[PDB]
Amino acid sequence: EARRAHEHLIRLLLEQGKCPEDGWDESTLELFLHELAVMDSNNFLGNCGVGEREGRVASALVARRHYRFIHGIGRQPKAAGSSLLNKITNSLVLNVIKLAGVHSVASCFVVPMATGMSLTLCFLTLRHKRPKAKYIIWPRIDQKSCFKSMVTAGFEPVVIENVLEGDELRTDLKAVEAKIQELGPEHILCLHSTTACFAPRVPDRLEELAVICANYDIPHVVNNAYGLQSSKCMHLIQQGARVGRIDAFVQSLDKNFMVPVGGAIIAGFNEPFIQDISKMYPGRASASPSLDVLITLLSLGCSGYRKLLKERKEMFVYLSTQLKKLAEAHNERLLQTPHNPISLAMTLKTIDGHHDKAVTQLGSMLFTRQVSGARAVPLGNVQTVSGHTFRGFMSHADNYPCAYLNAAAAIGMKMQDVDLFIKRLDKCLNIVRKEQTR
Amino acid sequence: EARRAHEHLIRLLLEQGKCPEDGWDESTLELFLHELAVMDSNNFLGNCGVGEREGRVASALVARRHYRFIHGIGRQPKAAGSSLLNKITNSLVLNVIKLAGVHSVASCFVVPMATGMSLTLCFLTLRHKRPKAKYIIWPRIDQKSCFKSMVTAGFEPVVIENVLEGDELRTDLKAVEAKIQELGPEHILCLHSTTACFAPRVPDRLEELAVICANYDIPHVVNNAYGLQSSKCMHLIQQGARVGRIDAFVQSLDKNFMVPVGGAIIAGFNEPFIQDISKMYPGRASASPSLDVLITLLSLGCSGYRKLLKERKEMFVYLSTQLKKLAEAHNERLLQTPHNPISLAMTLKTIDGHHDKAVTQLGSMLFTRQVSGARAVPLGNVQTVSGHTFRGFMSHADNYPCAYLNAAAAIGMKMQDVDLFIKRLDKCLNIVRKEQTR
Amino acid sequence: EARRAHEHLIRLLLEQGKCPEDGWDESTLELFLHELAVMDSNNFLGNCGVGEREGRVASALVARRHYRFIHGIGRQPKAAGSSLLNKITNSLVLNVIKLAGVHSVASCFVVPMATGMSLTLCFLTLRHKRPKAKYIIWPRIDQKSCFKSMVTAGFEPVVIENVLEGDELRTDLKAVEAKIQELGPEHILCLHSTTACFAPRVPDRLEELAVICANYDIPHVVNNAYGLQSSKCMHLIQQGARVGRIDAFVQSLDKNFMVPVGGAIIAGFNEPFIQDISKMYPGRASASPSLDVLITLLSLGCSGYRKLLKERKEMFVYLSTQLKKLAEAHNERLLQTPHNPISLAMTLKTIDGHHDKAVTQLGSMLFTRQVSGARAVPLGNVQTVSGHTFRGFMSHADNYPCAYLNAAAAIGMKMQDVDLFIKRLDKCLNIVRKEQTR
Amino acid sequence: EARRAHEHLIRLLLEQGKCPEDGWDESTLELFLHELAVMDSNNFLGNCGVGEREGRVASALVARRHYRFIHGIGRQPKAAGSSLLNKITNSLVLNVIKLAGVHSVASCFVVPMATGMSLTLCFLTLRHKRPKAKYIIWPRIDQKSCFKSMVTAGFEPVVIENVLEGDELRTDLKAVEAKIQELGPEHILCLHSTTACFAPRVPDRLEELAVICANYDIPHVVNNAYGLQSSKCMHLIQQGARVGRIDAFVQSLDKNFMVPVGGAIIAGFNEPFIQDISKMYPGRASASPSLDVLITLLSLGCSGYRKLLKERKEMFVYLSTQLKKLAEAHNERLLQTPHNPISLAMTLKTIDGHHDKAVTQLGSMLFTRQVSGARAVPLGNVQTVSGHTFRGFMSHADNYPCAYLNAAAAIGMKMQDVDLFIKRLDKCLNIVRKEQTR
Ligand SMILES: [Cl-]
Ligand SMILES: [Cl-]
Ligand SMILES: [Cl-]
Ligand SMILES: [Cl-]
Repeated sequence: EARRAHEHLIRLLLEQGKCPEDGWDESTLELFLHELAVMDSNNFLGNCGVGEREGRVASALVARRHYRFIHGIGRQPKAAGSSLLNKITNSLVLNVIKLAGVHSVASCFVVPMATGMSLTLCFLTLRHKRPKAKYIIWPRIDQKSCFKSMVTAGFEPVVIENVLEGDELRTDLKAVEAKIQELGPEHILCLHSTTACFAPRVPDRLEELAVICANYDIPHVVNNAYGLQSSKCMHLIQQGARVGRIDAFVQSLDKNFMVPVGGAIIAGFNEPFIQDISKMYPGRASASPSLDVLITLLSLGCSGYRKLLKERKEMFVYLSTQLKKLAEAHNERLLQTPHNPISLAMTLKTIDGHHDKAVTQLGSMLFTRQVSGARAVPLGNVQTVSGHTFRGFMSHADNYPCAYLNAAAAIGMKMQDVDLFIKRLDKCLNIVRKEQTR
Repeated sequence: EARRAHEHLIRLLLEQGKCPEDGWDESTLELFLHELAVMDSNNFLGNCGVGEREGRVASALVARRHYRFIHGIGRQPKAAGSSLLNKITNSLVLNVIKLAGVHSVASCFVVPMATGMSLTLCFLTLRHKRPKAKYIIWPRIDQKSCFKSMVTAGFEPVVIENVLEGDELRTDLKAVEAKIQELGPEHILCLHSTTACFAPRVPDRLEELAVICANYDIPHVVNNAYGLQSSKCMHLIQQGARVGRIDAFVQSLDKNFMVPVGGAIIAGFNEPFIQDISKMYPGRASASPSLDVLITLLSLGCSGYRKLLKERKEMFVYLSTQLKKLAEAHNERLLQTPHNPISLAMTLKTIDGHHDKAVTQLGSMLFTRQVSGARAVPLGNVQTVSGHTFRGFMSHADNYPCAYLNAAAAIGMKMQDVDLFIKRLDKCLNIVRKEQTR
Repeated sequence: EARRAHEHLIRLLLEQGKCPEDGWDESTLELFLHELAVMDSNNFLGNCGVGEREGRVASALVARRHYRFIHGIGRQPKAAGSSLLNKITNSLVLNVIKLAGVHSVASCFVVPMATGMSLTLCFLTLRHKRPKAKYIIWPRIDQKSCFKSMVTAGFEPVVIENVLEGDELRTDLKAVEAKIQELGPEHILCLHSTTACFAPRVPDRLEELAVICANYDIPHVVNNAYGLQSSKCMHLIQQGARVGRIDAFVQSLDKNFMVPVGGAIIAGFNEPFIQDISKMYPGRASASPSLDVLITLLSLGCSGYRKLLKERKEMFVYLSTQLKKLAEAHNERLLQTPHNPISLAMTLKTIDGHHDKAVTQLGSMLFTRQVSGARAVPLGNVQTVSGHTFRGFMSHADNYPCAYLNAAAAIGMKMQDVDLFIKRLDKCLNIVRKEQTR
Repeated sequence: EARRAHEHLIRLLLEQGKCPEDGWDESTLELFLHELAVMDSNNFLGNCGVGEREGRVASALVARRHYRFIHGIGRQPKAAGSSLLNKITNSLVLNVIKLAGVHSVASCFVVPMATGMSLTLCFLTLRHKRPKAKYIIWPRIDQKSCFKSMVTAGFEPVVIENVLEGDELRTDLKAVEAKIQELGPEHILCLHSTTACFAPRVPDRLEELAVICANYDIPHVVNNAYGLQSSKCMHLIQQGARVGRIDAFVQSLDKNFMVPVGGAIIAGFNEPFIQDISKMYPGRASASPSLDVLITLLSLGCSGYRKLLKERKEMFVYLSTQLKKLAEAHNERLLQTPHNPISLAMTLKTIDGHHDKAVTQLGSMLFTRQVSGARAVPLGNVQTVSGHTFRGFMSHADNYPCAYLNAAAAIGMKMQDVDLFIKRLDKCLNIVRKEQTR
């Protein structure tokens, strides 16, 4: 019987909480969602509501687009279907974290805030654990949201400059320890490290930082914003947890799962602590990020997600081979950034140094040609963000040797993304050089 | 011409940013949304994306249900359509705040966090303005999210007990000032007052608190979670701003606009300050709450929203008349709470005092009968929430004179909500009394 | 339990096949549709298809918009869900025919052809019953589809001119009988009469025609295209069946049920005959009309449909009162057409007779002003349709005394339809008269 | 600019009426559909409607699922958007007919009836051209809809038995001519031939029939129900038109385009004649089939459709290779039917002849195992359909030599359709043989 086959799939999901190997048909998915929504009190046929939060909906377009899930999520029930939705979604995500390369993950939850505010929530929770602490030690990465996250939480970021090793910018482990000793471990809220990042920065030395955190008894929060899509980044987290201390790692829903911006996952190795972060959240929250990742994971299944991850690696190879060929044809080179598995950079030395803002102009030319996501990084940008002045802003160092153009192979990239980029970049560079050579 | 008529409506919205008097047809609305989405780079036909946040979507169900808005909202652009969506939505909401009764509002923004976290954001911003402050003075209201909001922000709530005046619980203005003097104004982050609330508590004495805040130079943040739907609550805020100091007022999207849980509006009278709160938010955020309230307001228009507000007042009268008749028929009474325009309470003295947990049982019986939102409040509940032990928890006082049942006429209530509630309550009370009388 | 309440509604529908008194919520409706679609083989999870009609769908937009019903309808099964959909829909429609005023209806079915082709199907079936017959006797009504229906079926229409009685055009019963006698009853395929029609024609004298058909042993097919919405029209059919012979009556889905054009209902009093018409249909047919009327009737319920019918009568009174006031203010009059319960006409004598095509111009002016559905009927139109030349075409007579403007109160009409029409008509008439009076 | 790129695609479609080489994004498609719907009067913001067919819609679910196209299609305008929809759709389909292999097609139109009723419409039109004719000469194919089509139209089918040539059943050209001479050409309405059909019948000898029709001056209507997906079938039609007479060819929308059952395309080589068939249709008709094929073709583009056609050929090879291997492993054989490009048959001699209804049982076993579309054809079925008794019904001959199982590779078939079929068939045959061998 037709209906029993759908029931079987739904039952296997409910009982184990695991991502199905193969993706569900849309029919099964919508049957499931409609069944869950029926469980929420706002949807009961016999319901009468006499409170201030009844999940009433004025617009049919709004009700429908959300599959009639109106009550949001929490951490007798007013929304039994939404609670089941939350629980299942968190189970699927824990599973996917394991699939992605952190097999020893203990606990996780979706929070419908993006990664910056999600990091803030971790810091807000740590405040109560460490009431003496005022500082967050942070290996520099020129991205405003993660920097702000510390200031928003009410802490003083201690910016640790990176080391130039060949073309790569890497964790200055000695500088990290020197600041710990200077300021006093009891005065440090946590170390706040970062995995996936713009080349030529690479993921932080998490093994070594984890040892430092263990030894000094300082919490360690990892900004894994877009590292979940990378088995290399995820292995770093796993290894870090094996050899030292990692208290939480945070990742974007949109960047790793191809869903709208708005949600993140907070995960860790100590269940009581991760639950403490969740409990620190005041009030109900949007169910929309959770619904998006639930639909996506059930539709892809383990196989579909694994396929995307494999395809990302394949596209990274393709982008790298194509960008290196282009670069060399224009007497540039691909920066040597073997430790960055997602992001890469070619030099822009041939257009830089003419005192004409050509590097910045190139970024603009790419944008006008409907290339999104490229970063043309010039030398000497100065920018002040929330009390800190960054010299060499965009380059994660005060004195990076050259200007460069940064592109990345993130999950969902297609051959046409690479091919169009290369075609357009070639044209733009030819235009700039023509203009510069009279 | 057909198309020009739609264009006219869209143009009038874009140019002025005001809520249309009469609601748009769905056709016009969807034309508009499709046009905005086209403006976002992820939707360009000629786009190639080479970054880590390209707004790629794996599931067609996810893409469609969000009208192809994937990039989220912020405070060259990657998402021009989403930015316009954000700007328009905030304009419409400012307009509606004026319509609702705070005509002098200067600035506001939708934040896709619910009201508890939105209050936290206000507190997080005030930390930087007042680095010496550790305390938040807070007239007691037994609701976990707003209490937590203070603790989550990293501040110590100073719980001010309420005064019993007749049947009402009201602001203890003398106790508020005594704590200000005891602790020192410079040590107070803000006063955190509350408008709409469970009867028999009533909205705080905002005029008087505003004078206190002005005189002591202490910020004043108003928890207006579900007060926007009440012209009486909104007038209180307006008057408060006229006679003293109010720095921010926060309201729920779901409770005042009949949309899913997940978003709130932060509003105030000083544009630089409100903008400072917005700037304190790290990173991009979900566009989903904004889209929901945009669809809702364009669909209702000013007239449709005004109608809902009028209907709410009419339903409050109906609920009050019906509940008083029921109460008196069971030898109970309607508590005299004229200062609460949304929430009301009947006594439960006839079932209380038998040492059998009958009051709590009644709440359970109502819930099992698909009555949502009623609160059966017994005497003597003790609960500890985030470091504070509340005696008489649920009753907003240690020693409220009697047990009671609390129901409310919130926006969107229907006659059947009242009628079914009354029918079911009558039956439940008859059952309990039968059991108690052997 | 929430789910059981939905099940109860679905079970009551499946067991009895009756229209629910009150309309279902959308949630219940979509649960039901999803459950039915699951029953169709194209939707089985374990299905493999090795035939030429597997219900495969290339576009997700197409699959979704049809609720995954792909197999169409017929009169072991490949589409058990679609067959149930067909059966239920026909049951609901039979019920509604009774509600609408033909209580003695025996059998009916939805056919996804519009009313003209549906009449053709009746004629095609009668051919086999009456192989000697070549003629269809037809009281004139100037509407191309019903006229064509006879020619398309391969029969010769015998056009019976109407009688002028006061302002009304009515059935010429003597002319009908004279043609029967002249041509011979055995040579007449059927009499083809019409109920709802453009004023000042009125519904045919069905009682008297039914007696004629009974006495001469000639089938009687009633064109009830838009009469189902009228209890007066429906009573005429009922009475006709009581006092004489009516073999089939046909009505539009779109005109009586506010759904897209495309379907009709064939109904009658002799089940074997109505089933013979259904059996005459070759092959599978679209399920889309049936799905539309099923969704509509379940959503309205008996109460919602009854309400629309009552509202139509109320709007007819309003349109008549408003149009008479307008007419008289312009020195015109409302034609006296008490026997037409839907359609009415005001005279246009004041603009006619200037040899300037003013009547036709008025129709054009109304159309340019976004008035749809009005008919400005001039004198002296000659048009040939499928072998017959109609003099006075549009007026259902060769020599109707005056030009007129025809408007109607059909199901779903709103006060604004009347008010805008009246406002626009007033302006147009003033313009024409100004132009004509130099 | 983003919007201009969509406009470009829409403009190129409107100006030329051709299928885009590459498929449109959904965004472009929905923009286009919303724009067309805006053009229909029921959707005008300023519209007032005072007629009986205003396209009013009671249910939002119905309005939305049809993209607000309510007025249907025809052959001043009430539905300018629907008329454009009809015109464009017919243009795209003409284009696709050329792509599919009838390059010389002159005219075509979508009719929202399935293929049986569409053939009826052709016959109904021919009646008026040939008022003396009563007979339709028809090479036998055991399919009820196409047989009925002739009877429904009011004509007497003259069933021409097929010739056994090897394993194939083919057109008996001599028998066709003998009947023409016996009955008289002037008494023949048309020859009604068939292309795609169940093996071991093969497509009719259209070249030879076309010569016969030309020479005798008898119209020729081709039942191309599921031949459009086959370049071999389409070439036969093209060649037939080149060497003789073909007046119309009819094909299913669902079987060739992977859309819901309900529509067909009537096409031919003489524009006035094809237009005469269209003009014979009385009244408005559903727009739903046209919308489905429009969405499908714009979404696939020429490339996507070409790909499906290529994939069908590839799947036919796979099905044939797999079914032959299975058959031979069970001591059966694949019937030699090289002239049938879609349908194939393996023998069932090993289970036949035990007087136990095993062949029919096998069909039932396959059906119970969720194999759809297989046909287990036994010897000796007698069935009477609309006045004709077919001996050997299902086998297209009175005395086909053996029982067989018929499977087909139609458009949209997947490898899993073949693989599951083969796995299930193997099991079923093993079960039957076990039962038969005690
Ligand atoms: Cl990797
Ligand atoms: Cl109020
Ligand atoms: Cl009536
Ligand atoms: Cl082929």
